[PDB]
Amino acid sequence: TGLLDGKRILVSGIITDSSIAFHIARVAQEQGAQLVLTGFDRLRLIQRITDRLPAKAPLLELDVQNEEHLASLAGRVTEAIGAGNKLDGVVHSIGFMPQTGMGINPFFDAPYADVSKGIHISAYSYASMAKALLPIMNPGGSIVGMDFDPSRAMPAYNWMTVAKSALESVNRFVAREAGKYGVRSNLVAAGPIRTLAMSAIVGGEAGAQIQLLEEGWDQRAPIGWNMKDATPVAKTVCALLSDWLPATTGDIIYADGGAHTQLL
Ligand SMILES: [C][C]S(=O)(=O)N1[N][C]C2=[C][C]=C(OC3=C(/[C]=N/[O])[C]=C(C(F)(F)F)[C]=[C]3)[C]=C2[B]1([O])[O]
Repeated sequence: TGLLDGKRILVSGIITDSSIAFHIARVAQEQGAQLVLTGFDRLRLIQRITDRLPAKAPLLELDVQNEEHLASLAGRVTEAIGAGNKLDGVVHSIGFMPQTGMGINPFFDAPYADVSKGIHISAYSYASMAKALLPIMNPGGSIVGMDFDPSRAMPAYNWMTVAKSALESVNRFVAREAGKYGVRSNLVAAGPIRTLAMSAIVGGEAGAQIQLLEEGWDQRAPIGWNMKDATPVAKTVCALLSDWLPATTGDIIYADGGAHTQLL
């Protein structure tokens, strides 16, 4: 018997096999969840990444900036899940920020056009997705998004930090809307993870300062932190997807090795 036995969950944000969403999807399927996966612009290549998952899963096209995609998403999911069946979970693992708003680039030199695009994708889309999917969610359901603790400023992450701050605020309002359906809405604030996205930033002064953040994180974390292992994060997301945190919503769960509770 698995944690998510007989639950229908939509997982978005799977770009590579190193994406956090892939490990969330992997662990979810290991725990008995029936999945619906979304992607964009490389569905042939994405499906082949998806094929490495334990179980087969339908793949739907979703650009969270496309209003037509969002307006038809709910229906397209139903034609895949089956009529009379609803979703029990939605995982939002989508974030983006142009180079000008991250890395070694001066914080002031990021034009708003780039920042607005990042915030649309990283923060506003969380509400867009909730708006589209809540009608086809069962009571007791769970919406989960991804987060990186933005309560304090930091190097390199720059404007992505701001987009995460907005996301945290958006989540609290999504929770108000989700409550009417009996649905919870939460974020998982993870410690630093070596996704291909972040791995690129490290290589592409800033990269050294990222290493300083990574090193300091593991030391600070009372139980340690492995940036190469996304599994503890994925299990945390699955925990929120289950029925074992049923009184938690509009909230943030920190899967960071306990680093945010330690100063030094
Ligand atoms: C899920 C996709 S996402 O786009 O929306 N996203 N959300 C959560 C999230 C959580 C942790 C992350 O890892 C880091 C690292 C990693 N170092 O190895 C370094 C820094 C810093 F501050 F040093 F630059 C920040 C986050 C990345 C992401 B994220 O921005 O990819």
